[PDB]
Amino acid sequence: DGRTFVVREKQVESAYVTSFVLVPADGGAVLDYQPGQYIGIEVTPEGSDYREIRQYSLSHASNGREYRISVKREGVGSDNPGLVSHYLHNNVKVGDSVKLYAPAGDFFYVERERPVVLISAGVGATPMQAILHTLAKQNKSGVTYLYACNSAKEHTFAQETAQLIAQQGWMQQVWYRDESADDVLQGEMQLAELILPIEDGDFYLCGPIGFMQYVVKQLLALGVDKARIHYEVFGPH
Amino acid sequence: RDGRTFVVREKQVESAYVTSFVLVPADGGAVLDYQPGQYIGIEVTPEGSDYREIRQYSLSHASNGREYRISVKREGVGSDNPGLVSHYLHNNVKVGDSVKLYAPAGDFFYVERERPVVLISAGVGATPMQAILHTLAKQNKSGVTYLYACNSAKEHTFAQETAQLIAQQGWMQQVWYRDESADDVLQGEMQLAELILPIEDGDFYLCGPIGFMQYVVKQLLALGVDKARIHYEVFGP
Ligand SMILES: Cc1cc2nc3c(=O)[nH]c(=O)nc-3n(C[C@H](O)[C@H](O)[C@H](O)COP(=O)(O)OP(=O)(O)OC[C@H]3O[C@@H](n4cnc5c(N)ncnc54)[C@H](O)[C@@H]3O)c2cc1C
Ligand SMILES: Cc1cc2nc3c(=O)[nH]c(=O)nc-3n(C[C@H](O)[C@H](O)[C@H](O)COP(=O)(O)OP(=O)(O)OC[C@H]3O[C@@H](n4cnc5c(N)ncnc54)[C@H](O)[C@@H]3O)c2cc1C
Ligand SMILES: [Cl-]
Ligand SMILES: [Cl-]
Ligand SMILES: [Cl-]
Ligand SMILES: [Cl-]
Ligand SMILES: [Cl-]
Repeated sequence: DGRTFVVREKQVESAYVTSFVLVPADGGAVLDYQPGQYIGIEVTPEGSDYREIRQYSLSHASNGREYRISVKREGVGSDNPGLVSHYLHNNVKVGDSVKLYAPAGDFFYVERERPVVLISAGVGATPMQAILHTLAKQNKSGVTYLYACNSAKEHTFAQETAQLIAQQGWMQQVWYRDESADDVLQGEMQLAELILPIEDGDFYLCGPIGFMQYVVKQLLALGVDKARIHYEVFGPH
Repeated sequence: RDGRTFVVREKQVESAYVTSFVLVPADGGAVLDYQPGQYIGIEVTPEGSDYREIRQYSLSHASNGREYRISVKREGVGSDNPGLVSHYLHNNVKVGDSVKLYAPAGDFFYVERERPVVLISAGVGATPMQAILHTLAKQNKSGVTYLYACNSAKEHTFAQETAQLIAQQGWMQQVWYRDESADDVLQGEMQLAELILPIEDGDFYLCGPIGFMQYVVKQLLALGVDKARIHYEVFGP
């Protein structure tokens, strides 16, 4: 069964986000993909009669050996705690297996030899992470990384991203909505007071719709043509 | 005073409530040696930011002079008083973040006596036992039995890592789940009477909450184990 993958690592990325490194158990194989794309993960949650399938963006660069995805605990401390995300967080240990369906998706980086801007918030960072590592392996110049999250504790991939930015000589800017920090802006992401490649860059977007629709209308306005704005949605939320 | 600044290199989920932290000195250079079974101290200042808090955490890997791993149970989940330091570490201390760490100490640790070795623990009691397993693996020790009790599959700390060691070293293990059955585990309380064990010659090392400790020590004595061959450390609650 080529779908059977085992969890080799389970890393906490932030307060609500945990990563899973997955490898074939039963003779499957790690297929190539473009950064931005997703795989389907199938598990059978506790109590539940049924198998359940959810999509998760690859969060690292394609290497043919292992996949990484990064899962937000959805609906935490709420009326309806997300079914698959909680099961993954609470029950799927290193050494446990899941069934996995091959990479696919309409959203992915395309090399156009132009500047690149990655913008995300919250768990929308996941496909941006795959793109960052890919660009890093390609020694792409002209990369800007713009990221928003509620606070330091929800700052997903903070260290990993910072090392990459410094190593490749890129630039980044982070906003914490709910508190202040050094080199961090406080509040919602504000894109007027900083240097962006508006005329020629490609702008890649991923986050809650509210966060995005805001910034999608914002770039249309700033002169960027819609053909240069690319975005992913984790469903209609 | 505080001891010394370390940085979280890795944050791995071990089970539903236990998360490991791999810590390296912010200095660089060697960290103090220790005996498997000993603990370090962690000190932080929780989001209720008045005072610092210090807690003992057991080393859960073999000593190697370069980094420390500890494994921390989220205490008091679902209670009126979720444990301050454990929740702070789980929720706020990310990879790349730093903590203050005190040097290894403690009177409970493995001593080579060329006897068969029994390791017995429950829940997070497994943490120092993990340092001991790794040390004995390194030393090619033969005649090791690992006995472990936890509530269920989702709380089965180090399940994969321990299975691998055992499969690599030719050792023996038995696992008990208090609240459910599973393939090749016993359901219920750890009962020793019917196990093949080196009662006359073995060293018995025990770690876990006091109630479990009292329960196991009474069984050991009734079976005929000399008190001088029972070594133990209590932490709970
Ligand atoms: C292309 C794609 C990529 C994705 N990538 C990622 C990723 O990288 N990381 C990641 O963590 N998640 C990602 N998701 C979201 C993921 O697929 C799941 O929908 C999510 O994990 C929730 O599933 P669940 O079973 O936990 O919650 P469910 O039990 O299915 O539903 C949770 C509850 O909240 C509402 N809800 C349902 N889905 C969502 C949602 N996605 N967001 C907010 N509220 C919701 C529902 O009405 C439901 O009542 C992606 C989704 C898509 C389509
Ligand atoms: C030698 C040794 C080794 C140890 N090794 C480990 C290890 O490897 N891993 C590990 O996870 N832990 C270990 N511990 C235990 C650990 O040091 C902590 O005691 C534990 O993490 C709890 O700390 P906390 O700050 O999270 O909880 P605390 O906040 O100290 O709470 C302690 C208990 O008191 C209750 N409580 C707190 N406040 C109140 C209040 N206002 N009213 C009523 N009740 C309250 C809490 O619910 C909790 O049950 C070890 C302890 C010792 C002595
Ligand atoms: Cl989010
Ligand atoms: Cl919110
Ligand atoms: Cl820090
Ligand atoms: Cl001695
Ligand atoms: Cl138990």
